[PDB]
Amino acid sequence: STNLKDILADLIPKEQARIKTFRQQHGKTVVGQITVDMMYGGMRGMKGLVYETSVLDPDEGIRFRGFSIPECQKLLPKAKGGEEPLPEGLFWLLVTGHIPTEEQVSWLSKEWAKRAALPSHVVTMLDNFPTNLHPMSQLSAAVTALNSESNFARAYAQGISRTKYWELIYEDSMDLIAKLPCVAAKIYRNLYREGSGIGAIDSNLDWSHNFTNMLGYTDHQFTELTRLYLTIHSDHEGGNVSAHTSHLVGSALSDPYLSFAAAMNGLAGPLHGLANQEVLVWLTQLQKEVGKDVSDEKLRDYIWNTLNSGRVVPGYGHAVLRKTDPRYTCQREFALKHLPNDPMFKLVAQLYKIVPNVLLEQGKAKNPWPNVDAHSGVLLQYYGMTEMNYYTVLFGVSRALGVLAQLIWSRALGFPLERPKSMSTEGLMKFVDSK
Amino acid sequence: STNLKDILADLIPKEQARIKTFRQQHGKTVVGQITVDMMYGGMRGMKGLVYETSVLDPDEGIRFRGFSIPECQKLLPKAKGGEEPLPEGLFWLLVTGHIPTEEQVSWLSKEWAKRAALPSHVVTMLDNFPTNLHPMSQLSAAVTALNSESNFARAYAQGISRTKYWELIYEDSMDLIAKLPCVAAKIYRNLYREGSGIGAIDSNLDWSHNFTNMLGYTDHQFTELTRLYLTIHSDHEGGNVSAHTSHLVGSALSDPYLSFAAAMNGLAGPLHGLANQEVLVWLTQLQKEVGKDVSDEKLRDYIWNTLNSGRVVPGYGHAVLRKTDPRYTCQREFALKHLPNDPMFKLVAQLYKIVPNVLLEQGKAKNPWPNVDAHSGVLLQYYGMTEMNYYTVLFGVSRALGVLAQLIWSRALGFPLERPKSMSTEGLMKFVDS
Ligand SMILES: O=C([O-])CC(=O)C(=O)O
Ligand SMILES: O=C([O-])CC(=O)C(=O)O
Repeated sequence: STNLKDILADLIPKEQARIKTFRQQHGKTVVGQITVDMMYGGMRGMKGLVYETSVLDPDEGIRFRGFSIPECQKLLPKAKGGEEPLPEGLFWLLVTGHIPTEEQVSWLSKEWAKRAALPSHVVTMLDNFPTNLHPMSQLSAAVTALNSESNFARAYAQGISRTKYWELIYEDSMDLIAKLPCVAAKIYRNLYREGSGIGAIDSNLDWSHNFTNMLGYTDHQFTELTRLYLTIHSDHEGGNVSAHTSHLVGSALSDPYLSFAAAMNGLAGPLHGLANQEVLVWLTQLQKEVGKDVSDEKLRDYIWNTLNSGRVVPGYGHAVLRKTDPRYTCQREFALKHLPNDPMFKLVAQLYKIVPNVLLEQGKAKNPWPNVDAHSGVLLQYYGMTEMNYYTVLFGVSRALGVLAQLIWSRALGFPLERPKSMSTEGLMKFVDSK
Repeated sequence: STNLKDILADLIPKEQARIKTFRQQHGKTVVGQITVDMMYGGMRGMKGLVYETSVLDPDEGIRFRGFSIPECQKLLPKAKGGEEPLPEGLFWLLVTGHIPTEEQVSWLSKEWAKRAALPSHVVTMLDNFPTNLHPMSQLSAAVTALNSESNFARAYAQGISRTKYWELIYEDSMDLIAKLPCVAAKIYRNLYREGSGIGAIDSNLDWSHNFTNMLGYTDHQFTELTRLYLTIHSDHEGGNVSAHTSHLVGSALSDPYLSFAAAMNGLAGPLHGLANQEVLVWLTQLQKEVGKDVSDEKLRDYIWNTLNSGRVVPGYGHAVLRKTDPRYTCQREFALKHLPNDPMFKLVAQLYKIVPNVLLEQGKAKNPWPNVDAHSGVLLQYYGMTEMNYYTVLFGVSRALGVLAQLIWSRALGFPLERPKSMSTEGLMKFVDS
C-alpha cells in the first residue's frame, strides 16, 4: 500500500507474463536490418535493446511510462507550497508505471533520508581527492567505492535465486539514490567551499531539499529548480550512453553501484555530458561582446556569421524532435516566472525567437529547435552555481533515477548478458564478398 | 618508421581510405536481421559493431589480427630464457596488425617502464581503501582517479582537431598500461601482504616481470604463466561486456582511464570476469567430496547428478564459442608441462575427459566444451596466488591491452557515438503490429 517494494512485487508477474506472451507470439519477427553502415555508424537507428522506463515520442518529446513532461508537471506531487514535481514521485512513476499519491512520495522521501549515511572510507576518500580531479571522476570513483555496501554483490556467490535478484537490486538502488546527494554535495564543498561540512540530513525533507541544504544553498527557488532539474534529466530512453552503459554493465550482474559508476564514466564523455557547459561558455562570450541590450537585428547577424563560418549554435541541434525539447520549455517557463529580469536569461529567450528561423533558412537540420542544454546553464548560474565543471554531476544525480528504475526491471524480467557479435573491417569485407 | 606512434601514424591513412571505399560501395549491404528475441536476448547473434583488433570464430576461437593463439605462441617474441609470449608483443600486434621484432618488443618494455609512475593521490587512495572493498572496485576507483593525468581530456577542452584524437588516446593508453601493474600490485600488497611496499620498477625488465616483482613473487615459472595469462586474456572481440563497455564509453570521447574503469566495472560482474574464482570454488567443493582418487565413473555420476538437478558445470560453456576455447588449450599445455602432478590440475584434466560428452548426450548444451575460466584458477593457486578475489584484477590488467589497442583505432577511424535505439515492450508490440 505504501511500501514500494511490495507494490513492485505485485507488478512484476504481470509484466513478466506480458513479455513472455509477446516473445512467444513474435520472437522470430524481424524488426529491422543491420547494414554495414550501421556497424561503422555506432548502431545508429538499430533497434538494439528493450528499455521500459522512458520512450521518445517523436512529436511530444520524452515520455516517462507514457507521461509527457507537461503531464508529469501537472500530475506528480509537489513539495508543500511548491509548483515543481518531486523527483521522488518521478522515480515512483518509473518503477511502478503509476502516478504516486502524496502519501507515497512522502514515504519515499523518508525512506531515502533514512538510507543516506555514507561509510567512513568514502568520506575519507572524498576528503583526500585533489582539486584537479574532475568532479565527475570523483563521483564515479566514490560510487565505485560505495560498492562495499552492496547487498546484491554478496548474495550471488551465496546462490540466491535469480527470482530474487530484483529485490537486492532494489535495496542497493534505494541506498545509492539516498547517498548520491551526500556524495555530490561533499564533492561540491570540497572543491568550491574550502572543504566545509555538508551538515546533516533532515529525515522530514524531500531529497532535493536535503541536497540543496548539503550544497550550502538556502534559496527556495533554487530548491524548486533542483526539483524540476532532477525530474526532467532522470531518463531519456536506453540508447543514450549513460543509460546504455548501466544496462550493459548491469547485464553482467554487476551491482547498482558498479553499473552507475560506469554510467557516469560514460556521462563524463564530452559528447554526452558537457553540452550544458559549452552553451554557457558561448552565451557568456556572446553577451560580453554585444552587450545585454543587443537588438534582434544585431543578434540575428551574429548568428548568421557563426553559421557561415562552419560553426554550430550550441544547444540548437535536434534528433527527431519536430518541436522544441519539452525539457527546454519547462526550464523556459520556470525562467519566465521567476527570473524574467535576468540579462543572460533574456539572451537565451532572444536566441530562442531568432535562431530556429535562421537555421531553417540555412541548408541544415529540418529540426532547428533547442535541446535541454541550451537553457540549463543560465538557470544554475543565476542561483550562484557558477562552477560549470560540476554541472554534469547534477545531470548524473538526476539520471540515477532513470537508469536504476530500469536496472530493477532488467533483473526482475531476467534480461540476459548483453553480448552482440563484433566483426573486423577485414572480416566484414569477406563476409560481403561471400553470399 | 621505428617508434610505435610513427608506425601507427603511417598505418592510419591507409585503413581510413580502405574503409571509406568499403562503406561507399558496400555500406548498404545487409549483414543481419534484428528479431524481437534478440532485443530481449541481449543482442545475442546481432552484428553490432566493428572491432578491428580481434575476431572470435565460434568454431576455432579467438584470432588476434588474423593470428590464432598457437600462431602467436610461435611468432611472438619471448623474454630471454623464456617460452611464453610477451604481452608487449601482443599489444604491438593488436595496434599495428604486424608481428613485432624483438627490438620493437624491447623498445615497448622500456617505454612502459618509463611511464609507470603513480601520482600521490592515487597511491594514498589505495593505501586508505578498507579490506572489505573488493579488489576490482579498488582497481576501478584508482583508474578513474588517474584520469587527472589524462592528456586527452585536457587537449579536447582546448579544441584539438578530430584528426589528432588518436594521438592523445595513444599517449594516455601507454600511460595507463604502464601504471596498471603498479596499481594492481598495490592492491594485492595492501590487501594480502599487510601494506608492504611494492618496491621499484626496473627499466630493463619486461612488463610482466616488473609486475611479478611488485606482487612479491620471485619464480621464473610464475612470471612465465603471467606472460602467458596476460597475452591470452588480452582481447576477445568487441562484443564481450568489458570491451563493449570500453568502446561505448570511449565513443563518447571519454578518455582511456574512464573508458577502462567502466570496462572494469563490467568485468567485475559475475557473468563476466568472476568465473575463474567460481570455477575454483566449485572444484574445491568437489575435491573435498571425493578426493584425488575419484574415478571416471564417480565423476561422470557426480556430473549427471549436477545436471539432473538443473545445476551447471562452471567454466563449460560460452555465449559465442562452440568448441574448446584455445585459451583453455594453452593453459592445459602449460599445466601438462610445469605442474602435471598437481591434484587440482588432475581433476580439471579428468573433467575435460568426462564433462563434454555428458553435455552432448543430454543435448541442451549449445557449447559442451570448456572456456578459459575452467583452467586458470588451478595454475594461479599452484604458484601461491590463492587470493581468489584478486583473480579478476589479473584479467583486468590483461584486458587493458585489447580494449586500449582498439580504442586507439576507434578514435583514429572516427567511430561515432554508439547510440542504438531502445524500445519499450509496449512500443515494440505497437511497432510490430504496424
Ligand atoms: O542526450 C541524449 O541523447 C538523451 C539524454 O541522455 C539526455 O536526455 O540527457
Ligand atoms: O567473449 C565473451 O563474451 C567473454 C569472454 O570470454 C571474454 O571476454 O574473454
